[PDB]
Amino acid sequence: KIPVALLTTTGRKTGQPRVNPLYFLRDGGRVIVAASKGGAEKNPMWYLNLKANPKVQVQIKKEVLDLTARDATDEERAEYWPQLVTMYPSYQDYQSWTDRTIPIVVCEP
Ligand SMILES: C[C@H](OP(=O)(O)OC[C@@H](O)[C@@H](O)[C@@H](O)Cn1c2nc(=O)[nH]c(=O)c-2cc2ccc(O)cc21)C(=O)N[C@@H](CCC(=O)N[C@@H](CCC(=O)O)C(=O)O)C(=O)O
Repeated sequence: KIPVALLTTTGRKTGQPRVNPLYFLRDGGRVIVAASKGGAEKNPMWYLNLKANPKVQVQIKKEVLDLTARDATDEERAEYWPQLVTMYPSYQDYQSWTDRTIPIVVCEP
């Protein structure tokens, strides 16, 4: 239905690789994900991990991409958020129900 990307982050405490499935957009070499965690009030751990260890790896089907993750800028959110919402409308609910602003993470070559 919606394909997932596998995001590997380095544990910001343990240093161990952690892998999580996420929905994604691809734009010009970038992989974009949202740290929505089903509308939970706290950011997911993988987001905390990539804040401490920006080098991540993303696997989409066969491709294994070595990327550097960062938060979307305001202008990027305005471009990507509607695309994410179009793809998976629940994102908009999750954003409504959560106090924190749901991070949009841009992973770049
Ligand atoms: C529960 C925790 O996961 P998390 O990193 O908080 O991520 C929560 C969710 O985002 C994650 O489960 C997503 O995969 C859920 N999820 C999506 N989550 C999203 O946020 N966005 C999505 O688009 C998304 C899509 C999706 C599709 C299918 C599916 O099955 C799940 C999907 C986890 O895996 N904990 C591990 C590892 C935790 C970890 O990374 N530890 C760090 C320390 C972290 C710290 O305490 O600071 C370390 O090793 O050093 C553990 O405790 O054993």
